[PDB]
Amino acid sequence: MRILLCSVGTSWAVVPEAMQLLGSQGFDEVHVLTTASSKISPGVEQLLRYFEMHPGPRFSISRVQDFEDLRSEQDHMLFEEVLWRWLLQRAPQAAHRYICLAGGYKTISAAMQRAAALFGACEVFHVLCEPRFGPQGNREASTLEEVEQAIATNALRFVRLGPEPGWPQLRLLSAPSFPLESTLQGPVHWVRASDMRLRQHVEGVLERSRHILAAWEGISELPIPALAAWPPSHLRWLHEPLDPVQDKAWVQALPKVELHCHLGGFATHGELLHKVRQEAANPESLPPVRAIPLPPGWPIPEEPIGLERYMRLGDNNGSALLKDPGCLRAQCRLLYEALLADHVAYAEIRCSPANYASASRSPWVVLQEIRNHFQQAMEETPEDRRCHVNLLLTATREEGGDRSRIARHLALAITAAEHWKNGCRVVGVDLAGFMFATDFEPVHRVGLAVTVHAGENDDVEGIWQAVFKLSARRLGHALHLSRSPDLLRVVAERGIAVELCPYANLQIKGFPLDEEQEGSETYPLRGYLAAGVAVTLNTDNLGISQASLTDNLLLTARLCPGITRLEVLKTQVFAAQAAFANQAERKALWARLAQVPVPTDTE
Amino acid sequence: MRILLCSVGTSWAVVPEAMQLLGSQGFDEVHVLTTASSKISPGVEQLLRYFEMHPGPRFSISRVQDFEDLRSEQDHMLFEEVLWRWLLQRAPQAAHRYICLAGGYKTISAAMQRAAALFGACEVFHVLCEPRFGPQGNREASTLEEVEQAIATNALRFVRLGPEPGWPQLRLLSAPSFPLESTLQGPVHWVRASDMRLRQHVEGVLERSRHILAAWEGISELPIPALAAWPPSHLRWLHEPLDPVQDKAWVQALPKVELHCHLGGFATHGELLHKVRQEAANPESLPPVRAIPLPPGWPIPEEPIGLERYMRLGDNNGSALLKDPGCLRAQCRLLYEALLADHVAYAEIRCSPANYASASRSPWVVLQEIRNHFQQAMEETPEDRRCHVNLLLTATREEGGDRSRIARHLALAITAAEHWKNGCRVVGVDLAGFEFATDFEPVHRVGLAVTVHAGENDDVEGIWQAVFKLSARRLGHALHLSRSPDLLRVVAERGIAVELCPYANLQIKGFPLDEEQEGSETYPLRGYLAAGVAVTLNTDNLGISQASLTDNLLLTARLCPGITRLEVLKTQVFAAQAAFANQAERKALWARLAQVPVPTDTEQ
Ligand SMILES: Nc1ncnc2c1ncn2[C@@H]1O[C@H](COP(=O)(O)OP(=O)(O)OP(=O)(O)O)[C@@H](O)[C@H]1O
Ligand SMILES: Nc1ncnc2c1ncn2[C@@H]1O[C@H](COP(=O)(O)OP(=O)(O)OP(=O)(O)O)[C@@H](O)[C@H]1O
Ligand SMILES: [Zn+2]
Repeated sequence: MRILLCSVGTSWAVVPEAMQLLGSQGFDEVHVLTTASSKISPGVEQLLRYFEMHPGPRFSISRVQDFEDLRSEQDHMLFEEVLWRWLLQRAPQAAHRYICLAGGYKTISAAMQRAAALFGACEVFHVLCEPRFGPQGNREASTLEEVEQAIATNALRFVRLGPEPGWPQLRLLSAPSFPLESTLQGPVHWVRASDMRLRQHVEGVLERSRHILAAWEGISELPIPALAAWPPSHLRWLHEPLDPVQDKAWVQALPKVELHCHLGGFATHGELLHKVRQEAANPESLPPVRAIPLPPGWPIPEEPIGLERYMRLGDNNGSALLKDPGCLRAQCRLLYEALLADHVAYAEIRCSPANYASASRSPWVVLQEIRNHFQQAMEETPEDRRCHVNLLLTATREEGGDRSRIARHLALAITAAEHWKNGCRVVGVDLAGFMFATDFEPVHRVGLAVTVHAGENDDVEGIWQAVFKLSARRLGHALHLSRSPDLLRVVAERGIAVELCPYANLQIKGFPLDEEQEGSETYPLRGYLAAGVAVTLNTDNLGISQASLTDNLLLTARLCPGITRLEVLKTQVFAAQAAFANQAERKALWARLAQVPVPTDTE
Repeated sequence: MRILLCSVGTSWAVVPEAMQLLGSQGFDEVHVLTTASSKISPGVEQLLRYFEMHPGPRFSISRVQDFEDLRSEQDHMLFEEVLWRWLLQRAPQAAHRYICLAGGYKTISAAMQRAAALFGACEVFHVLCEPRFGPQGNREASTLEEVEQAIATNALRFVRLGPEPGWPQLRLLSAPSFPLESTLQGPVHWVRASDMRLRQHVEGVLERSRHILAAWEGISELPIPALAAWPPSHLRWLHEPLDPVQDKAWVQALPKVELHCHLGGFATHGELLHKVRQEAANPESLPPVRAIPLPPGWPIPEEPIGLERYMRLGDNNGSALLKDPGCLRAQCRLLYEALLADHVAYAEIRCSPANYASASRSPWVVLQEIRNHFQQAMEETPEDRRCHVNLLLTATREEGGDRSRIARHLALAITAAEHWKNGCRVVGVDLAGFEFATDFEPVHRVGLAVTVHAGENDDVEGIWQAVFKLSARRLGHALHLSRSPDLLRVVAERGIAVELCPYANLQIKGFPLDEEQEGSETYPLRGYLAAGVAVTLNTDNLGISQASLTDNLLLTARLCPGITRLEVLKTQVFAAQAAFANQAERKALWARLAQVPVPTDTEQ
């Protein structure tokens, strides 16, 4: 197939002359674009007579109804829109497209050239006639007899500009997406453009292509590969230090990943605690609301309060309340609502079903109820904003105490790992208080991921036994990793993720704030990132800490001077990579992460 | 700063009319480019006279010496080549670039528009003059007085096309890189260009940009990000099954990574063995050459010969030959030469220095000699072709033999890990036994990576012990992972690399070859790849197996039906990520891997 597109102005001989570009072979069909000027109607009638006298290929003449003459840039813009739509309609395939640029204004020929360059064309050529005609024998063909004699005498020279490859993302557009209206006035069509959707789309695609090519060199330094389409100014903004007050909206709109979120520390105080209590199935058995005065300056304490006091601050919830089915359901639904409000795309909630068991409610029943509450919450949310939740069972070694709870939690995890295979799942266990792995072989045998929850001890020996004796894949609260260079190198090389909770660490350990340089007591985020460690920022306890994931992300701007927004994105990508999700969950999380919000202050 | 660029044809009045685009402000710099036709000269004197008055802006007129008419498209190409250089020299900055396409040929205005699009400019506009001038008041202004009247009567209409950013790869181009030969003839510069390098550069840049845009969609499925610049036909070629016979040249040129290579099994026979023996320091203690007949059909045996016979095949080299300093030096140099010939960019060599020690040569001396030979060989190679070599110490359990060597090798590795920090290094220890949990705590405490060299058995329990008790980061010859589903899932999730040797596994174990479809006994390479396991292809014993890394990669096509060359690239990337390298070595390896050879038979 071969389709020829030609533009005509005051001279009608351009079409018959360009029809002889291929010689005796001819064109399978020639299409002519025309303006609305009345000065060209005799040209149109002569072209129609020529076409009738030369039957064969399909003929169609298109006139721009709204373009009578070139008076301003608006007329040229409308002509460009109409020409693009007409080329799409009459030339669906760029390999079958032949374009002639003899006729039209000096801008119209450039319009055809640009259209061929963008949307592609098999060949773009210019038809010329040797001046030997007229009464003086110096003009070119102008009448039917003159055009016929010019074609016969071979007074025509064609300038073949060569095929135009076009662009990959503009070579796939189709006419039905952007239709064109044509009013037939005799054998010539009168076309018009209803709107400029096609041109706006083309301009946006070209701008996106320019953005992609500009940042193409150096794309491996970007966390999200889809982030390379950002404008260079926005990337420069991304490479700047985070502002805790200016970037609140951007951090809030970010799709985040949660990995350290204790379920029993969500509704410890405030209105959420009363909302949970009012949902109790047996309201008479609710324990009295004791007085738990928060330290002054919460959530930013003046001085560190210690792990024991931090634990004691959450005595109004947990095993006291969640032994009631109604309180447990309310806690689960409120936690899911809080996760949705913070734009979290993947969360791993760690719970202790054994603590919540009753005489008639075994730990298995409690775990099943928690899983079903989370699954029902997930299934009631649209997939475009659904936060996938997985469960970690918390086995804790307490001072003295009984070892039955640890065994029960391990067995419950080892059972739930195979019971559920879709939706909310038990993805692993975390070992809090354990350096002693003799009963942890079965969890490794069944493929359960293990994360070790580091405690008050600032012992490098604990982070060693977690890595090489507990076979931990994530370390929680590993703030003293830099004290042993060998351990830091091992953690970086083996890809063990270090999950950090800014507010919890500040309230328990305490770190300098709003510094200008990196000190000896400074928060170890930037040091870990510079060493190649996979660092993740989490919330720990939403209720006790009284800070969401966005607040934790923003607080790094104060804890670590010079923290950049790209490093926040790096932490999010590290959390996504370190999650215990499967293939489908990981691909869904990656799809969610690609939708990075656009900045609001340019650069 | 505002520079105006205009073309001039038969009508010189276009430049003065375009001079009033901004109004009274004018242009701080205006340049005129035209052809060498004699008809352009009177327009030249008219423009010079017009520049005599209104002397505000800077003036210059350029004429293409070799371009006069539109009678040759090659003239058009030369005109474009001179045009781009003239625009770069006269309009170095696109932001300060104001281009007018009123004058000149239609192709001249097209060149104006194309140059503005490619290189960028602040504004492209067309100037229109009312015909209410000249005799009869029916022609556009063409004289000094007529032009001034048109300017002073608001008779000029301007069509500002709008700002054009230009492509990123063409905006940073500089005039000095593409000089223009200008000769002064009065107030006009006669410009000429010696080479068409600018046009070729532009064409290559646009072609590469088109390829990158086409491949942008599938950017996460490409193991090497540099493959996005490949043409779409080549990318489609990359996704077809590997052909062992027609893809040998492409595989031979690939920058490969070696993770499983034994030093003592490189020159077990052939002319390499004779060269190593000739290089002996004392040619009287050399053991007599033992007659070891290779199994028929080598390197592709008719039937698998087992591990014991495969080990015995290399009895002419190793412990009973490498105790000679000259033999050891020749061994190391020949191994490095073989590595270079295969285009290997990173290699990890496994050696047993204790087995090569004598009364006057302690294991440390042997290890230091091996390291220094490899480092010296590396330093004599250019950095662009240099193959970085690291060392792995093999601690092999014996069948109730010696136990002192298993400790001496570990101590030697722990010492060498701290001794050397640049060039060749000892990066880990190889465990060829227990596949001992109390013997490797010191290894882990110093940051040494351990690779478990499984073999001569099919037991998932050994793999479990290696992964969880030995803390192995790589597994060798783990061909039975699929038999245990939990083990396969754990290996996939923990990012443990599996070192597969095609020729060695085929010779020892035996697998079906050239089978049309996969089966129960098929090679587990593609099954491992589909499960998310990081698989690597190595050589094991270069000498005993009698096959190079390229041979192994090609034979993987026969072992695994319908394997694509993109899978080969994926295996190379997996080997690069699984190497026990540091930041500098890893970045150098990544830089080397980015130079994927271009395919040659992408025509079907
Ligand atoms: N930041 C922390 N540091 C140390 N231990 C913690 C921390 N947060 C929670 N824990 C411990 O985790 C254990 C189990 O966590 P979970 O979130 O399931 O709490 P819980 O069962 O509701 O707690 P409780 O009933 O003791 O208040 C609890 O015993 C708590 O002591
Ligand atoms: N393909 C293999 N499969 C299993 N074990 C192997 C393999 N190749 C080598 N080994 C083990 O590695 C040890 C060292 O092999 P290497 O190639 O370095 O030669 P070597 O030091 O001369 O060996 P040897 O002690 O047999 O003389 C061998 O003794 C054997 O224990
Ligand atoms: Zn081996």
